[PDB]
Amino acid sequence: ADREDDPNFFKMVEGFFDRGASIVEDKLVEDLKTRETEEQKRNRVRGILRIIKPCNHVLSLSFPIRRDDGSWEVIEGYRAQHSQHRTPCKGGIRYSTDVSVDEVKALASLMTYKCAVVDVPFGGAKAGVKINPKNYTDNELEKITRRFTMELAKKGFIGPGVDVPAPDMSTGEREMSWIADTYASTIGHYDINAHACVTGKPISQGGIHGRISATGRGVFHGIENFINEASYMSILGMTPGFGDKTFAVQGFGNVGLHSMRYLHRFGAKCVAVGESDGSIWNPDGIDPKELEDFKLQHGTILGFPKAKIYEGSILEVDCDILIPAASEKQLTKSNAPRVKAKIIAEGANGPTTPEADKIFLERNIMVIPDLYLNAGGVTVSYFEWLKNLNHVSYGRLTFKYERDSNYHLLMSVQESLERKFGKTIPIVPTAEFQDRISGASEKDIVHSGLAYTMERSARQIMRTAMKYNLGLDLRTAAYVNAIEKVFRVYNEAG
Amino acid sequence: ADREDDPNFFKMVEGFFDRGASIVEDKLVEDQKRNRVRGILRIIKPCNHVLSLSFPIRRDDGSWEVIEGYRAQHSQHRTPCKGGIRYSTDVSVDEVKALASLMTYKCAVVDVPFGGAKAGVKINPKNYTDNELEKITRRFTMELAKKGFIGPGVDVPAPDMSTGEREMSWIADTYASTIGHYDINAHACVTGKPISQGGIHGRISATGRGVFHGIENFINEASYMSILGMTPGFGDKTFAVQGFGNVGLHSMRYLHRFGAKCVAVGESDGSIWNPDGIDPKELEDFKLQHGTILGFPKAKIYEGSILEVDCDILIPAASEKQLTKSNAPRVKAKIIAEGANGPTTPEADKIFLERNIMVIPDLYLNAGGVTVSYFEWLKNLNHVSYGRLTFKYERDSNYHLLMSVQESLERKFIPIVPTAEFQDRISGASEKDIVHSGLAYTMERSARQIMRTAMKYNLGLDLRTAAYVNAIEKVFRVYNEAG
Amino acid sequence: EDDPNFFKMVEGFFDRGASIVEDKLVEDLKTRETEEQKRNRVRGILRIIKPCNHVLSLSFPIRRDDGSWEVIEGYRAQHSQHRTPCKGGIRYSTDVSVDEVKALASLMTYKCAVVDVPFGGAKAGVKINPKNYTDNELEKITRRFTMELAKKGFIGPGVDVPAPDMSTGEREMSWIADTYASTIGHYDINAHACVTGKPISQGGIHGRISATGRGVFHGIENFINEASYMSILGMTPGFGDKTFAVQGFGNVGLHSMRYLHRFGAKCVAVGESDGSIWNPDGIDPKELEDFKLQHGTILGFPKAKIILEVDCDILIPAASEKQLTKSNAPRVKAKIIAEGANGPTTPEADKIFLERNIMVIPDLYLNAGGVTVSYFEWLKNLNHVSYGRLTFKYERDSNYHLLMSVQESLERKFGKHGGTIPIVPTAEFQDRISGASEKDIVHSGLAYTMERSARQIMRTAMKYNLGLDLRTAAYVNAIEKVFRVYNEA
Amino acid sequence: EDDPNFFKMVEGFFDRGASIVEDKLVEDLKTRETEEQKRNRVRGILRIIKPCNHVLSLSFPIRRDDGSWEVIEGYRAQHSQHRTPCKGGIRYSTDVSVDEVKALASLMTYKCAVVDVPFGGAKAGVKINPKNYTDNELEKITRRFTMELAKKGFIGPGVDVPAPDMSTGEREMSWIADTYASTIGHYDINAHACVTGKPISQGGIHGRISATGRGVFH
Ligand SMILES: Nc1ncnc2c1ncn2[C@@H]1O[C@H](COP(=O)(O)OP(=O)(O)O)[C@@H](O)[C@H]1O
Ligand SMILES: Nc1ncnc2c1ncn2[C@@H]1O[C@H](COP(=O)(O)OP(=O)(O)O)[C@@H](O)[C@H]1O
Ligand SMILES: Nc1ncnc2c1ncn2[C@@H]1O[C@H](COP(=O)(O)OP(=O)(O)O)[C@@H](O)[C@H]1O
Ligand SMILES: Nc1ncnc2c1ncn2[C@@H]1O[C@H](COP(=O)(O)OP(=O)(O)O)[C@@H](O)[C@H]1O
Repeated sequence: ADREDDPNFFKMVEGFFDRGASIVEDKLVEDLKTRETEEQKRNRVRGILRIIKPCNHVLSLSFPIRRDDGSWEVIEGYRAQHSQHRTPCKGGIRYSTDVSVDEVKALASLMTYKCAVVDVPFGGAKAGVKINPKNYTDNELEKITRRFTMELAKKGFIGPGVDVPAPDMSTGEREMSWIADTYASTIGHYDINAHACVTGKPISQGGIHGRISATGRGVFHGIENFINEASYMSILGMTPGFGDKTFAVQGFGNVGLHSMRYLHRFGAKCVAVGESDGSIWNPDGIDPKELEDFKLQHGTILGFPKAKIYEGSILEVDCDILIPAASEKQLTKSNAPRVKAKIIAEGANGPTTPEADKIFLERNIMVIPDLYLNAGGVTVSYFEWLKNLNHVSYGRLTFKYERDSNYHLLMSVQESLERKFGKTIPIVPTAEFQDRISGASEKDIVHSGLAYTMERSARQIMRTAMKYNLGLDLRTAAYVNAIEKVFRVYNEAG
Repeated sequence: ADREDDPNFFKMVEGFFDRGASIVEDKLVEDQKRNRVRGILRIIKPCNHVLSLSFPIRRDDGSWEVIEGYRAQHSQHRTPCKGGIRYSTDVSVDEVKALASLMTYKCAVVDVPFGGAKAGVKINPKNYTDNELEKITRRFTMELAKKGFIGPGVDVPAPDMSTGEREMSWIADTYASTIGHYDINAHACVTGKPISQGGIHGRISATGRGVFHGIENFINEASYMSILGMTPGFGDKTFAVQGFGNVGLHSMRYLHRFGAKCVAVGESDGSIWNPDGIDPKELEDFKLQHGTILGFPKAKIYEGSILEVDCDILIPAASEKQLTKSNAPRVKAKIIAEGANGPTTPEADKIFLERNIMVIPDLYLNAGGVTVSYFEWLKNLNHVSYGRLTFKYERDSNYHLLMSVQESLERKFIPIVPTAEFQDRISGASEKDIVHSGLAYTMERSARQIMRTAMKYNLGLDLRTAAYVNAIEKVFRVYNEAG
Repeated sequence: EDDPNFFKMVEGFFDRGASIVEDKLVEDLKTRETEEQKRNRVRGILRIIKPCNHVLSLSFPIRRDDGSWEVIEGYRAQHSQHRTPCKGGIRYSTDVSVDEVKALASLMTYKCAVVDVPFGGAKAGVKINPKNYTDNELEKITRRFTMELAKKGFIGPGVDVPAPDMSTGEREMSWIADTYASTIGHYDINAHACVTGKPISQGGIHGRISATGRGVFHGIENFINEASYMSILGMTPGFGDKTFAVQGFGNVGLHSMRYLHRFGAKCVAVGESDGSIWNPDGIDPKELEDFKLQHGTILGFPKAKIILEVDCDILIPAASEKQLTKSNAPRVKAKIIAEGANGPTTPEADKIFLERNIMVIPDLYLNAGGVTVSYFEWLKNLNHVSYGRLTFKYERDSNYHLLMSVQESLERKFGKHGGTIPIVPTAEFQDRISGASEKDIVHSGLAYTMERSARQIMRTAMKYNLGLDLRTAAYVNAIEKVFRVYNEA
Repeated sequence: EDDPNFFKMVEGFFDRGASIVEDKLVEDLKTRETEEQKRNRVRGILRIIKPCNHVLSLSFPIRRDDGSWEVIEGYRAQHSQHRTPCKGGIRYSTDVSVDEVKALASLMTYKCAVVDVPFGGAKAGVKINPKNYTDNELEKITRRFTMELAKKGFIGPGVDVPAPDMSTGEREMSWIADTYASTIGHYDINAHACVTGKPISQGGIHGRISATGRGVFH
């Protein structure tokens, strides 16, 4: 089981909504410009906040599967659609015996608010199939995936304009490919956008370039947008920028490895890396390429030659930035006063308890919340869906056009200078620009789309925080920002 | 709350399936082979789909309210699904799942080609105005339609004791105006509709007439009656009805019409008794002017149920647990006719089997409304009332037959005219007569099917197990022969 | 039907009927509302019913056979959707207008309601004179008009089902169905139900050509067999010893004469556009039809002398023209006026007939047999089978088994002494069994429809104390039915 | 735009323009036809372009906030379908007429063609004075009018895309999109493209408020 399977995490998400809804309520009635009495206005605001909170639809399924040995098995599955204020719905599919209707409902609500902070036009959704994937062959997993897709499609729980699922830590790109293939072959055969019914697909099936590193890149951009803001950094007693900064990552998965790599690339020194099985530490620095290569040949980071065996988690290691990148409860009321980092970057869902949040606010520690920082994969999910709607890879028709314009601009500078100083002044691209031009592909535009989203959303969260004088309570600002946006869609629709 | 809201009634339905499935299992393999039979029985048992909804409603005072609702579709072996909608704070997902499964087996015993379904909206209708009940009904219809939980060929809802024909009219009107606007059969998305909206004639008494026909089919079978020590027919028979709603009143009026004497009538507030007989028209008129049957001049008051009154036929016509292990040995009736769902516990069933008391089960006896539901759905598909083009044709053929007999006899040797009863049948011929014949035929065919199933498995007076086995055999064959 | 005064008539008939039902509708309401709110609901619903809900005006191009282009103007009004699909004819005439198409659509709503045909009213008009176009150009106009209606929800088996008119026929209806089924309704299993009046080879129904005439007979028969209404007119029930006169010897007039004569009524006079004939001893319909088929006219008929004021019991205006006005209404000698066509009696003549105790059976009911059979054609196309196809042989065997049972029972009762008692069908029954086809079931459906609607109109007239004002009773009956659909929805 | 003389003006502008292009259009025809048949094609096509192809007149009920019912009269003309969808505003005014809606639809066809906007012209009018109605009643009118247009092919992302007017605004456009996406266009991924002039929170575009003024400058 994960932190996302924990019933206490579901109560947390509900509490974050309740806190945010009570803060926006008073300001929403003032901004209502409708020709109603003040009593009608408050009823409308409270009424809409009451509609937003619960999941609109939950589908429970029972479907048969014939095992490879010939015996039959009844599979139990569910999918919750929290909100339709934005269609289609969006959300992953978990294959786990630890799934429940309450999990699927809470994670669907979390997805609604996460999409709203990063301006992704989808309501939240979440599915769960109550099976342990380790107990099934690839053929049986395909049968389960294809039949589950069929039952969701017949009831409006999968479709390019209805609900677009995605993979999870328990599911992958091959299962997403089977979902799209089943939908396009049967229910969505007459739909030109049938392959946009699901994201996380392989590149050969309509997948998007830049999906594997989307979350890690989003964690970097999120830290970057706050670490370059001198107003927030002066409050933490630090200088802006990644230079002369130290960081520690708890969880060396795909998000842990990618964050570690991009922070290192910008001058930040990794002093410690934590894993499910022990931790490593080096105050002089840990190279991400050397550590990734070690883990790929030994299965673990334990025994890394250029680091010491640190006992337990690295949450209390002396660093500037702490990055919880694993889906588990890590920061609690007992270890929050022992945290030595000034910035806590949540690169996973729910690593900090509400009691730890309170301690961090008292200690002037900035927590960049999961609702914002863990939205990179969600942002590139949106771009994959758009790519399938577009029916073309990003930049396909404009890369060569841009390249010729760049050369024409450099030639114009060269000719103008030769004319001004008389007669050669060669104006050529740098080694880095030439490499960008030669290797120009879809991933560069997806990375750009993600960087712009994390930057625009960081400023939105900073503005929402300064409006309600929340200071370093970025989590409440992100929830208030999400609830304000969802409220306005319902209010202006009638 | 009702007996249909009780969690113990859900366990009962599950137990009836488990009992029936273990009995058919051995005979199904005869007709790797045991894996297919057990596998299909494992697929049949749980509900395939359950939809949970949360939808807003603006009250008449201006305030908003979030309404919680659900709809379960137990089976799609037959499409569309079919099942009522309950408006009650006592509804639950487990209720809606168990009642959907009950509807799959009930439809199968009466050869109604629908999978089972059931909906529930967690509200107390007494706390809402008619305008608010319309808002709830129309929004619930919209949310079901968008997810495949209402449609002429997908899922056809119906009313309940908590809902009526006005709500069904709103469902059909909302569906035909929005989601099903392009569907020629949009008005077939729901049954229990008023006549002005595509409803069928003969829907009001459908359940009551089904109870009468169900009883009549066993009461006129001398093989079953000799085992109970009785003569066939309703003549010289006595009966008692527990629950004087619409089913109890109709069943009382129909048995009386055929010679059976009503010795006792039970109600939620006390009961009345007269060994010489109670007239149904006199009792109905008394209740319509006083609100209760208490104080009826031609009967004596009794504080308690009539379940232990000396009679031949006992008719539990109210949806509540009445026959339990404590009062089952005190029952003096030889036939127990279940006019409501779940009035007898499994422990009482066992006592009745030991005492040679025949229990006509609810799965069969309470399927008259479900049968005429099928006919209303067919009427909306047909887009014409039953008999509209053939009544006059039949009348002319009958007159031509009588004229042929008259002419042949006058040639050989004489007015040949219809009887007063036949003339009245011809003159008053309307849709209700075809619906009544269709219901009587269904009840008669299903009774013989249940009798043959009971004789095939040597079940004797265990008609409930026979009805469940009959239903499971039919549902199994659809899955098995489809692949 | 092109006359603006006829549109004002239909509007006036609605206004008269709506004011009569208004008081009884509030009293019959069982809703949880105040009395002032219940009155607002009744007037509000009557205000919704009166005007046409939708009117579509079209402009579409046509390439003439000479190569030149022409812009054709057309319209279709759907008066009501309380019952879907809509139903109504298509007129090809330069005299069509939006007001015509709106008034005739409203008339069709009330006509469908009195005979329990579940369709809202509709009417289309294409502003062209069909005599100025070739068959190829008429096909082009028909197919393009069908396309423009289909794209806007003005034709479809479950949306709007058009029909022919006096200006249009079965070939045009066939082109409508063929255009719809080949393009917009290609994926519809019921595409051929998008229009009625089709030829038999295209899904048409048997019994369509004589539908109006059979309905005119059945409408008369249902009031003539009612002793209560006949005692008020000083007559005995039944067609025996009854005399009748028919004004207009077309398909309706001839058929009405043919069926009335078959039941004992004696035709004393027949009127035509060119003169009239008269014989108090009787005129044979078969002899008169054969004479007209070989001479083009009824003038010079040997068994008659060379008819609204003729002494008879039943007067049947069967031609679409103003015949009964305030000037000749006091000279009418008939006790029953059977309107076999639209608008033969003015409102002033209706008043005179009510004062003189003359029963006028209204066109809204009596001239609705064609509409009744149109519903059956639409049903036939939905059924995808002809009526009786699977049951004629079954019924025949049951009839023989019944006669055999009577024969065996009598031979058993009277013994061998006496002999065989053959029980065989009459010559008429044998002919019915041998020639059993769809038209016999369509004729049954029509007779039952007229019978049931006659009793409904009688009950409405008794409910509102209208007496012999059957026109107001038919309009009130139609408005009550349309109101109840809106109110209970 | 309510003035009958303005409608005659638009008709006169078309007649003037059509007579000028007529002579040059026959020369540019490269089809294998006779010169007389070439002129028949040009004049024939100009005769098709001039009138509105479709005009829908509606009568729909509305329950006022006081409980009383009111029958609302409305219309929508689609001048041309040479480019689909059609495009055009909705006016809420007691001064609207079928002739207004037809002339302004034709004006929109030619306006879209000069700015290479691929839409045919369209125009709607609802015969009501918005000042006499509450916001709740204006929402009821807007949602019911949307329903009646959608059922007859007079609103849809690929059929006819309405817009606001000086008498209507972004809240009404939001109600149109919400009604269409909830009922008739529920299965359409592009349901929110059924109308323009929407608020930003409902799919509106940035730069819409200053669009006419900027175009006047440009
Ligand atoms: N998931 C969402 N829920 C609610 N509102 C949203 C959501 N995503 C975006 N919005 C808001 O809807 C509006 C759409 O604006 P637009 O300019 O089209 O998109 P964006 O600026 O997000 O790229 C913005 O105000 C945006 O903040
Ligand atoms: N709800 C049901 N589930 C399973 N089988 C059914 C159901 N209803 C009917 N059947 C069976 O399906 C078959 C249909 O037979 P058919 O003669 O067409 O209909 P019926 O005899 O019931 O009028 C029969 O064997 C019938 O018993
Ligand atoms: N065109 C119509 N408009 C309104 N009500 C109608 C119309 N046609 C029929 N009705 C009524 O609707 C109801 C339908 O009853 P039903 O028994 O299904 O049909 P019918 O008896 O006409 O064959 C009847 O009360 C009938 O009078
Ligand atoms: N509303 C319209 N009606 C007719 N032709 C149009 C209309 N809008 C654009 N066109 C023409 O159609 C062609 C489309 O050309 P294209 O290059 O695809 O578009 P554009 O140049 O307008 O961006 C052009 O010749 C353009 O002038």
